[PDB]
Amino acid sequence: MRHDGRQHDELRPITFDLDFISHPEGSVLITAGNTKVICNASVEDRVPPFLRGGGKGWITAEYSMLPRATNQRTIRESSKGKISGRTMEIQRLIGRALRAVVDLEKLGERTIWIDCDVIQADGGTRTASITGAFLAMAIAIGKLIKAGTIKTNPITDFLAAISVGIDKEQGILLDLNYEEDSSAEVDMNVIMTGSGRFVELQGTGEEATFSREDLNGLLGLAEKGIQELIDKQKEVLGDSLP
Amino acid sequence: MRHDGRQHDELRPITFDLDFISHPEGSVLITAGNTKVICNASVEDRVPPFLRGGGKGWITAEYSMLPRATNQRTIRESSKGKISGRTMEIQRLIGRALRAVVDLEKLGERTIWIDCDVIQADGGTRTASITGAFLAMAIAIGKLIKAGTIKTNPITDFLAAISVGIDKEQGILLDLNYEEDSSAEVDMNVIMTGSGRFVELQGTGEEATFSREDLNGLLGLAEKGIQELIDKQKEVLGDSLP
Amino acid sequence: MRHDGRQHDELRPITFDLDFISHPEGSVLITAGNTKVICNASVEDRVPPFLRGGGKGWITAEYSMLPRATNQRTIRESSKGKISGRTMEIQRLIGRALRAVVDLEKLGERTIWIDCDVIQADGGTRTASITGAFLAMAIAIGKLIKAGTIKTNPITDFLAAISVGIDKEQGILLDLNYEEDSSAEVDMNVIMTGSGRFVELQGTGEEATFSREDLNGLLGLAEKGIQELIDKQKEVLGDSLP
Amino acid sequence: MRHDGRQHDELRPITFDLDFISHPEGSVLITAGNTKVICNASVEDRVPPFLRGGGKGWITAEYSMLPRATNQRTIRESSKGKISGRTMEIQRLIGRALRAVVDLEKLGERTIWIDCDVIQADGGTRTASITGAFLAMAIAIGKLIKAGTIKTNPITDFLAAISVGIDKEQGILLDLNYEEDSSAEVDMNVIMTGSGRFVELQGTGEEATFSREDLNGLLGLAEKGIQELIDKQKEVLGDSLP
Amino acid sequence: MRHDGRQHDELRPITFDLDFISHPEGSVLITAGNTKVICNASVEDRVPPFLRGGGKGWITAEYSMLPRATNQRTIRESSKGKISGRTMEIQRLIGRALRAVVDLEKLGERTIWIDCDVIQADGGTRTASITGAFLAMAIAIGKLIKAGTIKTNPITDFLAAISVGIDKEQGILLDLNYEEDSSAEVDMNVIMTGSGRFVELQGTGEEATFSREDLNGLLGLAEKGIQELIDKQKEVLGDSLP
Amino acid sequence: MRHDGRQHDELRPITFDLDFISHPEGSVLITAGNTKVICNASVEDRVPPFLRGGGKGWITAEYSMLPRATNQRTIRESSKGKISGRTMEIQRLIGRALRAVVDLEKLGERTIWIDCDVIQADGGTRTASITGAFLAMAIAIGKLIKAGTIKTNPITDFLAAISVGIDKEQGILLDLNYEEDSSAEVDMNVIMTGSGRFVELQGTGEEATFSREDLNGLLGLAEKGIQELIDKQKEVLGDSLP
Repeated sequence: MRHDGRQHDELRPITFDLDFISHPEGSVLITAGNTKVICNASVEDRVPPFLRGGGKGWITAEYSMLPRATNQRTIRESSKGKISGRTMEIQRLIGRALRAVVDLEKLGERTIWIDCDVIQADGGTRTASITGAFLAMAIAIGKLIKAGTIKTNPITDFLAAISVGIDKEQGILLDLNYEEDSSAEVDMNVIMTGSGRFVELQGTGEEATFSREDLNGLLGLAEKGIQELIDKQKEVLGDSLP
Repeated sequence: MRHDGRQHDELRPITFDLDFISHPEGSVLITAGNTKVICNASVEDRVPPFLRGGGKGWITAEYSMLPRATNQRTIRESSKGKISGRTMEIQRLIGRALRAVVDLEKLGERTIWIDCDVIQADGGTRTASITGAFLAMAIAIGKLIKAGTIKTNPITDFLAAISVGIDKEQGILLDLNYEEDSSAEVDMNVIMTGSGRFVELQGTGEEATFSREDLNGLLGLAEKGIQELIDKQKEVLGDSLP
Repeated sequence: MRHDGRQHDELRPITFDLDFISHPEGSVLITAGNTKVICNASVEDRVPPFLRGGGKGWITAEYSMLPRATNQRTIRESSKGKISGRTMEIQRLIGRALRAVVDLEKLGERTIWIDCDVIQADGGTRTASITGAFLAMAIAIGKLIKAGTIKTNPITDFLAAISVGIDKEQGILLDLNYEEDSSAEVDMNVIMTGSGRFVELQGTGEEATFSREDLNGLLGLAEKGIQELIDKQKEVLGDSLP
Repeated sequence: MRHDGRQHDELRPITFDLDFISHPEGSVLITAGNTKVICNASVEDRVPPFLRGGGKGWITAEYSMLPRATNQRTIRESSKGKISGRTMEIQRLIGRALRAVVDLEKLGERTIWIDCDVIQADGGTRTASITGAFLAMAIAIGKLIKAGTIKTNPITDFLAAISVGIDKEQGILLDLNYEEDSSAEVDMNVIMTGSGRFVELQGTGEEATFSREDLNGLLGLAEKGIQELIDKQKEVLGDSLP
Repeated sequence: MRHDGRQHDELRPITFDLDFISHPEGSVLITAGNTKVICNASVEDRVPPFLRGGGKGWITAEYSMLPRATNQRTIRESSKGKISGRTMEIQRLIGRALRAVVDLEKLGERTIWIDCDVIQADGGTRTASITGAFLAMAIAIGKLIKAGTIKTNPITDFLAAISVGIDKEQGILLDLNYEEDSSAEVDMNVIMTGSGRFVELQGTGEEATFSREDLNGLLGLAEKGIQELIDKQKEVLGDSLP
Repeated sequence: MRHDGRQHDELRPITFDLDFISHPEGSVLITAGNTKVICNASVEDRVPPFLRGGGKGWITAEYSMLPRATNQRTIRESSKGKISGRTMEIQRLIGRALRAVVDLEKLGERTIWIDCDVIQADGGTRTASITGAFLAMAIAIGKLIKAGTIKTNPITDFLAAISVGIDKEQGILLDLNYEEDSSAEVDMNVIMTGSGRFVELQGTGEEATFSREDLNGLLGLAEKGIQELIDKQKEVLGDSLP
């Protein structure tokens, strides 16, 4: 059916290499098929202008794609006097997402920096980033508990995301890759929690348009994949967090 | 209930001033409550690099917000050596949307430029722009038919959009304004066709998160509003297009 | 004689729509023939680096021309990594002009932002902008008096401007439009006060060159038109300012 | 009367060092009192987008002021992510001016680059630049004739400029310097041809305003000075151009 | 002695993970202590303007440092409208270096892109990059031979680099890290070949200054370390290149 | 032997015109053969962020090359939205160098701005700049002593630099020019003090590579030239500094 040889509702092989990079408090290298992203979580007692003594913590994220992470070498973002739209659109998405499952108050007035740097791109880097950004943030926060830097665990749920779409001649597809995301008529990112609720939904029909029926199809497929992801997420994380 | 004094499922008053600006082939000034956007459609026999002799036409759009279109004067985008993220995120959305209802082949190898410049902002400028950008594009194409510059009408459907959201203490709301969009927990733009199908769906829960139930609520409300919009769209357009 | 069907010393029809845009303290939509400019005045207690506690106020202005405001769609200035020369040359002119008739000391240490955004261009947008920028600034300051935010009226005179030129086969022309400004041998912007004095004079002979005689001809014509403008300016403003 | 010890209608001492810098086709170091500008003319067979095969040549100019060319060290323009307004306003003025006395057609489809870099500033750098930019351009074109790269001499006249103004307690002054231009009520740049015609007139009353009488005064003084300049211009240029 | 617990002439532990990233023809992840750099080599039949049909190949390189690769999160280079000096200074160094050991003629008219992206920085990233950039380039070229895309092996030698310096109270140090490079009086990068010759020497005494004696000390130490590096380089590369 | 007709170990004729430009505290026009650089030193009681009340002074430098300072007109750096690499690489070098011979503490909490603007380039502009930048800085500081603005002389040594290299068929060459630096196999800048110590060493073998023997050759030649430079430096400076 599909050129990977996977069923329409099958995720790509996932691997989670923990503590990939020494320095960061939380570091995970998520591999989803050929998509590889380095997710690092860094803590730092400090907050932007509007959180002064608010006893509320923050979570921001930066996302980049190495020039030859893609099939064709894309111009380094630094070369251009500005950060591209995608990077912009994506960085906010990752931060917005992670915050939805963390008690910013219980975290303290500290700030968590999430750096998602894609070293190999083959579709679904946006979502793959969120999935691994969580694990990393968890580990960073998990070991923040140990050293007694916070008394309670701020994480109020598991988080994960996955792309899904419709291919003119194959229908619904779970977890697209560059090939698929490139020719699909309806691209669609879905981000949920362990408790099966939605954090964010972003669907766009570039070629054609979808119906209430199509939608419910994609949502159902995505939900299935995300649960599959959160499981793998639970075993791996295991002890790092109570 | 709401400070406009409108019901939970009532649109703001809409007005369509046609031919607002002489010069452009298509020009419409859409007014949605206090939101006012100037939508101009310009034709131009030419295409980007990848449409050379492809017999395929294009549709691109640029969106700007005059500095004091907002309650607080925002720095002119030109002043900054770069175009902001929103503008970026929005310009693509408008173009992507319009293309979903136009047979780029039947249009020819010409290019349609859509300029949506907001002169007064009070919420839902993104959607209001798409709604009026259509009308303008229709008129431009409509009169392109007359002069026999194309033999068949490329427009394959009507297009419109509308914001919808959830207010902590009021629930579902159709067509938010700046105050509402500002305090809503779940923002959500919806773009559909006359045939009741989806072109794009963008929903984000900044404060909290939504459920499959909430979603189906919003979608249902949006759908209702959009149909209401396409009607007004049909009478006004009337003859300009066959 | 002239295609508008107007005499060499006749101004184009002028209209002043006050309070066009809700948000700004001062907002005027000046229409001069087919030239339409949105002039907004915004107050803001603050000053650049060199006015710290100087008890002196400031007045700066930004000018833009919507992409399809012109007969041919010009590339959006934001698209280019820089602001064009004209815009530059013009923004400074408007600010310089307005300041020449305002007691920056009596104004206070606040700052007035003038945004002149041309929505339809057909010649003399530079001057039309100044003419309307004044009215807007007047209204903003006028209502700044009421609320007792300043004790005395800073405006020390009326201000207005108008283009004038020489056409190879028609001679002196008052208030050119795109067609005329385009083929005239001698373009020339003139900015004066109610008291009949000059604030700025900018004359350039692109094709040929002019003589002391020609000059005195243009200046005399311009002066006539400007007085005509300041009258219309007086009735309209009327009460908004003491 | 004046600190320099010069009469109201006396120019500052002028010197023209030809071929100052080896590399450029035309190079002149103009010294006007304490104002020193390096004017270089560079030829280059090529034209911008709109002169392709038009058989029409171009003339553009860039102007800069070395950081400590002024009494106080001004921030390098490169340091700022943008070119200042003055530089902008001035670069265009120089190019516009030179073009007014050159048959762009007879020049060919080549392009002349004029670089006016001020190494010591003490007033009237804008005008001094034009005066010397001409000489340089003349020499470049003059020796372009010799090598038979063009058959006819494109220069259709001599060009020069000079500042003039009014001092509250001294009246009309010819060729101001930094201290005079700084306290004058009416600044005013005048650019003319050998044939005594005007190319550009730029007058501004910052403090006060001027009358038709004042104007005719300044114009008359400027004209006198410019003729004086074109003479010095004729002997020096001498043979370099037929 | 030193905080790593290593002798003054001991290198940090080095590891070479080959084929780290699938996509690039050559991909190596060099780890030097805590410094980790992803070195990717990409081939591409094409050359800049001045190598058209010259039968000469090229080698260019881009270098970046992920925002939180450093102990403190540095602003993304893309965020700034420009690429920093270091990046500039470094990118050229890497390219210049690699070219010194490759017969650009035997390579063909193709172009090799080297992307050195540092994912974890702890000193000597500049040099570590060159050392790994070679290995990657070797592999890319090595497998270019196999597929018979070139008949002869262009690499004319092995290349490697290493930092060295002087610490106020410890003397000569081989292979500094962030801590050491930060407090050393004399920083100094050295790049040599297998044949023990110099390709580039860059030494700078920020605090103090060095003597002919000091220099010969550093050079001798560096040379020792580099040879050590080229060995590890030989075994790892092993067969990938004849 | 060499086109100039100078021996392999002969410097180009050097001239030092003091007080070239009135305004700056220190101003020197260094001429090395055909290379001409304007070196200006400007004092300014103030320091960047990290020197607040530190009683430590600073020294920064900016370097530019006028567009037609070179044989071919290079694009103005301002035209490009960024400062080139060379300029970057060089500006830092000059500042770094000068600081190595000045007791920043004895200087005070003031800041010295060095502007090296090349008006005619023919090789060795980088070094020529440092050589003259010193003289200028000396004079600025020298006359800072007189007016008793500082009690002790901060300059702890003389500074100078010179390029040196190897020509495929001529060997070692002292003080290259554009032609020589262009075809040399080994370029190499050397910066030393009067006390014969090294401040910075930058050597690069673009074509080939050099050996310990070659190196010691160049270093020995450079050292010879630099001493020759510091002498000329001593007489000229003479009294300006104790």
